[PDB]
Amino acid sequence: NPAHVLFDRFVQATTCKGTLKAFQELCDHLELKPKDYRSFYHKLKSKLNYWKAKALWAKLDKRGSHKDYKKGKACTNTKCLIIGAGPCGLRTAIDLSLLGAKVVVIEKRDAFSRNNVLHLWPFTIHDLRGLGAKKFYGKFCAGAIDHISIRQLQLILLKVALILGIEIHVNVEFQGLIQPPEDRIGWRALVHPKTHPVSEYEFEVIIGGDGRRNTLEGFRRKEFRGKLAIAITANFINRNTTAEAKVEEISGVAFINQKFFQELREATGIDLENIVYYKDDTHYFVMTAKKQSLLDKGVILHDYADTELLLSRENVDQEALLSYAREAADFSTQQQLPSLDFAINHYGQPDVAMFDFTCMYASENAALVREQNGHQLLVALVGDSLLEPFWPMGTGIARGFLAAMDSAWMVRSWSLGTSPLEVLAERESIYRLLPQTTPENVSKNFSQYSIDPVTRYPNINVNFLRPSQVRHLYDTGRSSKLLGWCQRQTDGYAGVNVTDLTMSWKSGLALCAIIHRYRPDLIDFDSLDEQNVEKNNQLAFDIAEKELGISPIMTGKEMASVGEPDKLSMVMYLTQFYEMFKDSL
Ligand SMILES: Cc1cc2nc3c(=O)[nH]c(=O)nc-3n(C[C@H](O)[C@H](O)[C@H](O)COP(=O)(O)OP(=O)(O)OC[C@H]3O[C@@H](n4cnc5c(N)ncnc54)[C@H](O)[C@@H]3O)c2cc1C
Repeated sequence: NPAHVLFDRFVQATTCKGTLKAFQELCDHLELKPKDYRSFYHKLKSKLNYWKAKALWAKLDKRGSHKDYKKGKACTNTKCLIIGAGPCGLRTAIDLSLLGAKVVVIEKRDAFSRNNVLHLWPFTIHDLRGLGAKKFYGKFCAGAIDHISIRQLQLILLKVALILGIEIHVNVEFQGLIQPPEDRIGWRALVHPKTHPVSEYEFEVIIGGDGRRNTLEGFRRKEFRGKLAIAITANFINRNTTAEAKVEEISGVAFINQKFFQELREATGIDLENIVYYKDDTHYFVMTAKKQSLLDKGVILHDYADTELLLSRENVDQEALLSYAREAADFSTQQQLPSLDFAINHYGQPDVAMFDFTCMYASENAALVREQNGHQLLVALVGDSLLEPFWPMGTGIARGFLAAMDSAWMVRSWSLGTSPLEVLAERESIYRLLPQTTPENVSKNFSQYSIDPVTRYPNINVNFLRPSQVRHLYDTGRSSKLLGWCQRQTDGYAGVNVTDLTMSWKSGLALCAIIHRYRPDLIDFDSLDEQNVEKNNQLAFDIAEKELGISPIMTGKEMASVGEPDKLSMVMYLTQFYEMFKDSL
């Protein structure tokens, strides 16, 4: 069965682009429209009768049947935008999908490239298994493995997300919010490129899952400055031989082995406070190295006053850095690994990297609400943008996923009509615990974990803060859409300037430009003479009729002499181009 082959190719895809393409090919073959999100998942599992697929349906159905989701109707009418397809953005997206919301994720990259390896708490392993992780990554947490690379976690969550009808757009950089206009269009996003279909999306919830670079306004950062702290990560090719399998992991609770560090410093000049080894798709090491040792070995060329000069690509000898990392890895595993060949990163270089942990950040607040021109927008942070992890402690995914579930619960309460201040008060009451969570003070009964915070935080007081304590987090300060669409799509075209839906169309160049924007094979826009008003109009009209099936409302000569085109007719005509092409860039 060809649909089975397409499903297999989707499941087995090894890149973000390859996953998106296999999924689109599966949907086309099955004649399914993911953008009709309220029915997509049910139609897909009805149409695809494949034993492999049915195994996955049972897991997702079981997850979605929890009473917290209200059978998928708690958020049926809520539109959410997620910034970032990292693990925490995608995990949030997935729970928002199970509540019935429409969800769109925009991601500025188009590849999952990070090889570094993430520690997983037991509850997260159980969460991921329950989402079908093993059907996308057969080796997932095999035996006593409790880690996974960043990019493999991204691939699993991407696949789950696509199955549920979540929309994922790569090569889209979020730049800002666009307030609603006056007098009905809601909140929108400024994205690059602004011609992207997602510029049409109006949403009531936006989630910042874009790590440190996140620049949603209204989230003041708390700074935690400590002693100079430098971490080095490294990945080596893992050929899964028997020699390689025998080498024992180094857990990262193991450093509390200080004699080893003294021996290592005296034998090699490498002075570490901690080193971690995970045996995963790569042999992954992370270590924290003292500044003086890195100068002594030539990794850092000059000792600058403070760090961002100290750790600049100009002040760091890459070959010495590679040597230092390999040497530390080899000694820490006692030269039992046959070979230490660097895996190759995004840029085609050996995969070593250095990071500054001297200052870490966390948002004062997880959420806020914006209201303008009658439209309310729930804004919240999740993941590294909310609370930065110190990798050796293994809290990144655990607290990202707690906050993902907390955010889902917040959006559930929003959609059910809870007043904004009570939504915020509850969210902030939950958020106050996040930097105290450990595998032992968080709930133990994984089989009953749900987005309901009571299932995850024993004895939580969700009314710790009063609504009056979060007043400062509520901030009060012609199809116009069609017009805005034509403006963005025609921007940059010589001779065109769309300021209305009548006068700006008499020359014919604007519509020729709309056609060229989406079907450059049908028209040479550059060859056109702006003075040939009748010829250019009629060319646009004929192409649209013959190639696009849009019936003309007038002739070129009628347009060339009209004075002002009827606007009801202009709008009926232009809207057909809008509907044909708006989702289609
Ligand atoms: C280079 C690097 C190495 C790391 N190494 C380790 C490690 O060894 N061990 C460890 O435990 N943790 C490590 N981490 C942290 C770990 O990746 C995160 O804790 C984890 O992935 C969860 O973070 P997140 O999903 O919130 O954000 P991230 O994983 O940072 O994902 C953010 C996503 O948002 C996208 N994005 C950013 N800005 C925009 C925008 N304007 N528009 C659209 N998309 C945008 C980014 O491309 C990215 O895909 C590393 C992080 C980085 C950046």
